[PDB]
Amino acid sequence: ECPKWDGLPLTVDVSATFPEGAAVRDYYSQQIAIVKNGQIMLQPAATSNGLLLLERAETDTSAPFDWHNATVYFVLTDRFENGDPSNDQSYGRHKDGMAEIGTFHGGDLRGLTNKLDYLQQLGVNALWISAPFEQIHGWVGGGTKGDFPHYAYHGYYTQDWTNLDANMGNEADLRTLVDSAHQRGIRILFDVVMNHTGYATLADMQEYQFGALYLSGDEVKKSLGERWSDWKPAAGQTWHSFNDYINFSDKTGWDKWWGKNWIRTDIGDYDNPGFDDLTMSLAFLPDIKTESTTASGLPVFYKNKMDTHAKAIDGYTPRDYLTHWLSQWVRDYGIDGFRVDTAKHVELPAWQQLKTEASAALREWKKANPDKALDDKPFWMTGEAWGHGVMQSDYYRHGFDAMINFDYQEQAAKAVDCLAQMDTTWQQMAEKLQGFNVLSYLSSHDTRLFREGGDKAAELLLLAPGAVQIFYGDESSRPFGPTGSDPLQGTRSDMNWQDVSGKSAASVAHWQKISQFRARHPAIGAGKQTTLLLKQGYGFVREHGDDKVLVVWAGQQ
Ligand SMILES: [Ca+2]
Ligand SMILES: [Ca+2]
Repeated sequence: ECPKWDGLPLTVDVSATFPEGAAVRDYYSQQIAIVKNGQIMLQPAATSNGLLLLERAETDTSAPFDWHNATVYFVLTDRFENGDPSNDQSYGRHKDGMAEIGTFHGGDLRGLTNKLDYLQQLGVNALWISAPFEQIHGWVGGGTKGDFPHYAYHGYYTQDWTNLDANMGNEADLRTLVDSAHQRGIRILFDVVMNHTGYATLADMQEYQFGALYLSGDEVKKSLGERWSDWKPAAGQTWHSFNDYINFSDKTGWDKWWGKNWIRTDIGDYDNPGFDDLTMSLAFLPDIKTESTTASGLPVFYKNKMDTHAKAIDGYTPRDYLTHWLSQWVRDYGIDGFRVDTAKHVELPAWQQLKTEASAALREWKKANPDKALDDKPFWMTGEAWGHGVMQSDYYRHGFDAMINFDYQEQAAKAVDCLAQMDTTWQQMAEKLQGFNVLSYLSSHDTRLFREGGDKAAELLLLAPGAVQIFYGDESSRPFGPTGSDPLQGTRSDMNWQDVSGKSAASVAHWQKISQFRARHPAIGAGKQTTLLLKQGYGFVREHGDDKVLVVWAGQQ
């Protein structure tokens, strides 16, 4: 079934697609062929995996930006590039000195800035960065076995949506990142959370005077230290054992935290979690009362956090606060979009509200900044709803321009040793997505890293219809990292920069060529597909607007 290949030049019927005598470039090898009998004959480049990325040779620059063609690069900032090591251990955070599974390694906004020319060479149109908001300051026990201290190095444990986390940089650093990204054609997505707050941690309890301990008076100082967060497991204990100093029952102490009006939780005297998706608690993270219709005031512990930018606003609910707070980042910096976490676990009119206010914020920034706005496009919003597929679901009606597509990973794993197998999926996706966008990927921070087939991953991904998501280090086969007893941890390992210019430089160049080809033809991500019948191999035509491409794979070997 799967096509085999001579290893010798390759003859193609371009008779339907390209005029006669016209010049056709193979973007990969750069060879230009003139059509003779409705035919061209090209030898694919050695590093090509049998591909010919046939474009009209008149094309000479990247196509205007379209979300339906977008190449989104998703980075965990702390794990990417350390531009500033003076901010690596903010708020008393330490490294663990034992594998660093869950510590802040130090990646920050200035380093990510440094790396923008690299990213545009990779054909990246959108930069999805992990939430830069101020996280919980300390750590919880990591893995099922208390194997390591787990901090908020990934941005999902937000504590104050109005501040930057000091590990990330300051306001000047964010603005420099966003404006350098825009000057290079790269839009900025923030990763965003409204379902939950971060965990309670020893560092935060000590710093903002909330919660409660079993220890009293001098026992606190005798067992915990001057800095409670600095605790280490004793003999036979694990990193979960610090819980046994914390009294999670105590009403008075735990009411001085977020507040009964803000969250549901087993802790203290708070409304307890529910059993449906909206009101349940994931991984014992407290669920925010997004549906509450009653004015809540600030989180109670903000009384003790003098450096917050949050201000009480008459009649606002928790939802109102979150959507105002999120929107200010857009209004002040011109963020282009949000990727929304745990979207199944918050009611849909809350996301719609978030989208309403974020769009007004982006419009308002672009009007204030006509020199910095690349264009007039509205705010964009994508969402992680677990296991969503290629369907225009209810999410589309409530503010989501595109959902993350979980079904592509397995579809691409099937076609590792035969690009041709993607055809079915590629036909359906090209058809279906004439009416809506999705975001597809190979590697995820909460699934696995796609490392089969080496750099074949490139064409498995970048040829997808719809917007695609390069998980950072896909281009360089970034290894799965230390993980301990949390199976997902190794997916968040350091970018392998040494490999980028050494052992993996060929993989990166392969990715570069295929991704530039995509950036150069909106037909790839948005066109309709006709699959060709050829004498040797697999191939297809994509066509959208006035843009046609022909993509041919020779065969195995
Ligand atoms: Ca740093
Ligand atoms: Ca919820």
